[PDB]
Amino acid sequence: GEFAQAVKEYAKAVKEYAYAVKEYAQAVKG
Amino acid sequence: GEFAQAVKEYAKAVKEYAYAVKEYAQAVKG
Amino acid sequence: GEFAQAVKEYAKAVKEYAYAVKEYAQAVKG
Amino acid sequence: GEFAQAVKEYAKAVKEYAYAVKEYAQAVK
Amino acid sequence: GEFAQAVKEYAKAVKEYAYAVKEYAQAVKG
Amino acid sequence: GEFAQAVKEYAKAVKEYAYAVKEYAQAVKG
Repeated sequence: GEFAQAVKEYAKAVKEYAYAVKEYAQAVKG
Repeated sequence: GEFAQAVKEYAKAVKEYAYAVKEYAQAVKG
Repeated sequence: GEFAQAVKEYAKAVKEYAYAVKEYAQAVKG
Repeated sequence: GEFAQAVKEYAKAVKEYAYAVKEYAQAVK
Repeated sequence: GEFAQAVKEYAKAVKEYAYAVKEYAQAVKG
Repeated sequence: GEFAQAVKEYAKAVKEYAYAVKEYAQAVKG
């Protein structure tokens, strides 16, 4: 069940990363 | 100006990838 | 199938962001 | 198993990025 | 098989991306 | 098939991003 768990963990980290890149976009402009 | 737009475009692409990883995690679990 | 096209589309976005990061670095050096 | 190890390294980097971005968004404002 | 080998190549890429993101985080701090 | 090809495109893009980050890091260092 290791691969499905890994892909679930990856989806969560990519989602978090999208929020940080969105915050960086806001920071670079301000 | 131009770099902040590029960060904003990348943030959109990471969010789209996050939804595809989440869909793939569900497909593997199947 | 479906995830493979998502990974191709994400790769194109990472390429584009890389190009923009380099352009922004050249802007700092300029 | 290799992919699980890669995801752990990615999860750790995303947390470090998100903290440096938060601090930066302060350094400016 | 071919899928296990592709997932190992994907693992290597995700790991390489991690290490680049850590470098970018350090640059944003100093 | 298409997943192995997608991973190869992703791995090439990651390496372009890693080079770009080093250029930005060097610019910020003076």
